[PDB]
Amino acid sequence: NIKKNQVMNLGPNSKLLKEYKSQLIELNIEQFEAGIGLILGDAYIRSRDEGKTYCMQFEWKNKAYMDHVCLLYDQWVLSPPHKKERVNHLGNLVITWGAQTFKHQAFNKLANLFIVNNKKTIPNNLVENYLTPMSLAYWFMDDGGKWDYNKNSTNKSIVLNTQSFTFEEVEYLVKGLRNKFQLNCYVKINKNKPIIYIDSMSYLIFYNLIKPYLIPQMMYKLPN
DNA sequence: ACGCTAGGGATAA
DNA sequence: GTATTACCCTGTTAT
DNA sequence: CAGGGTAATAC
DNA sequence: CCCTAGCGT
Ligand SMILES: [Mn+2]
Ligand SMILES: [Mn+2]
Ligand SMILES: [Mn+2]
Ligand SMILES: [Mn+2]
Repeated sequence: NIKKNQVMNLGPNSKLLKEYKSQLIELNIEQFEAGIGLILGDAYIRSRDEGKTYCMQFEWKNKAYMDHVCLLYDQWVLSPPHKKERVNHLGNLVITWGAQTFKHQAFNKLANLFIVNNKKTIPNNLVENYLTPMSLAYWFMDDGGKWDYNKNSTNKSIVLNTQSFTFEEVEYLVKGLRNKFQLNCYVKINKNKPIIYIDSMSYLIFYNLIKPYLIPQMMYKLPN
């Protein structure tokens, strides 16, 4: 039998590796529900071969979140993360962390929910049928945020920065959240692209939904 | 003075 | 030589 | 967030 | 995602 131990160094196309993968069949219901959220948020899910198999690319600033995600995809990630030191068009140094799963036929069940055009997409009823509270957490940790950023703000209102999507797509996400969790929310706008504003009248309900799953280094994102 | 938005910047995707 | 593919790399901007 | 490129096995 | 200049109490 094969352990990640003995494959995590071998060349990409190596037979031992490819046999490693053939043991894994699907994604445990944690890795799956988290990925609905990670993909709504900050994760790249890509297919270099026409959808026969997808992988997941990661990039974040927060080495703790990065480390935590990797520990959740323990089986699917082979290497600890590659610190990326980049220089932007203003001579400024930016420090991110990067990583990736290997491709596997198991990541399609995720992919086919979003990727159509070869472009990330939201289908109707996605939230009803798959989004769960654990999903909602990683969505928040990735793209979520304050409405009111002035300190001394007693405001408890939350925004989910969905500017990647079409207004029609984001509208469907909203109907879902509204029906399925009973959150008082609704779409606003920012740079002419949609965001989901959750009214503070439900930061009770939204918080108790995502507090079970929220990692510590990501607590600086909430209100107070 | 001080709570609130919407406009907009420099990353953190 | 072709096929393959995880790790990196940069392009680029909506977050 | 999204694509490109290559070095490392396998044939 | 986050900050902040400006209107409105
Ligand atoms: Mn996003
Ligand atoms: Mn994020
Ligand atoms: Mn994001
Ligand atoms: Mn983006």
